[PDB]
Amino acid sequence: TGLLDGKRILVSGIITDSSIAFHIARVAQEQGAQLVLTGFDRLRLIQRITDRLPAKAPLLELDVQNEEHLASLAGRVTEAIGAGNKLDGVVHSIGFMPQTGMGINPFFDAPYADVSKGIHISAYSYASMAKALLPIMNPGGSIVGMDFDPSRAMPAYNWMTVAKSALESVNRFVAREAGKYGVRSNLVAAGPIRTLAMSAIVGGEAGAQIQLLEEGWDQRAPIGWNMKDATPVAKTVCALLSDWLPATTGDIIYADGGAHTQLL
Ligand SMILES: [C][C]S(=O)(=O)N1[N][C]C2=[C][C]=C(OC3=C(/[C]=N/[O])[C]=C(C(F)(F)F)[C]=[C]3)[C]=C2[B]1([O])[O]
Repeated sequence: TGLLDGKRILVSGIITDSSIAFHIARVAQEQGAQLVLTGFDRLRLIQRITDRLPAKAPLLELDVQNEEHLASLAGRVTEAIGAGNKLDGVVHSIGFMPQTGMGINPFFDAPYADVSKGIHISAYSYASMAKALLPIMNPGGSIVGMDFDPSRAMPAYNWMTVAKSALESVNRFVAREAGKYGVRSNLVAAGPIRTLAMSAIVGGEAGAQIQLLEEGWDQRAPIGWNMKDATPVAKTVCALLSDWLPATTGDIIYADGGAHTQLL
């Protein structure tokens, strides 16, 4: 018997096999969840990444900036899940920020056009997705998004930090809307993870300062932190997807090795 036995969950944000969403999807399927996966612009290549998952899963096209995609998403999911069946979970693992708003680039030199695009994708889309999917969610359901603790400023992450701050605020309002359906809405604030996205930033002064953040994180974390292992994060997301945190919503769960509770 698995944690998510007989639950229908939509997982978005799977770009590579190193994406956090892939490990969330992997662990979810290991725990008995029936999945619906979304992607964009490389569905042939994405499906082949998806094929490495334990179980087969339908793949739907979703650009969270496309209003037509969002307006038809709910229906397209139903034609895949089956009529009379609803979703029990939605995982939002989508974030983006142009180079000008991250890395070694001066914080002031990021034009708003780039920042607005990042915030649309990283923060506003969380509400867009909730708006589209809540009608086809069962009571007791769970919406989960991804987060990186933005309560304090930091190097390199720059404007992505701001987009995460907005996301945290958006989540609290999504929770108000989700409550009417009996649905919870939460974020998982993870410690630093070596996704291909972040791995690129490290290589592409800033990269050294990222290493300083990574090193300091593991030391600070009372139980340690492995940036190469996304599994503890994925299990945390699955925990929120289950029925074992049923009184938690509009909230943030920190899967960071306990680093945010330690100063030094
Ligand atoms: C899920 C996709 S996402 O786009 O929306 N996203 N959300 C959560 C999230 C959580 C942790 C992350 O890892 C880091 C690292 C990693 N170092 O190895 C370094 C820094 C810093 F501050 F040093 F630059 C920040 C986050 C990345 C992401 B994220 O921005 O990819």
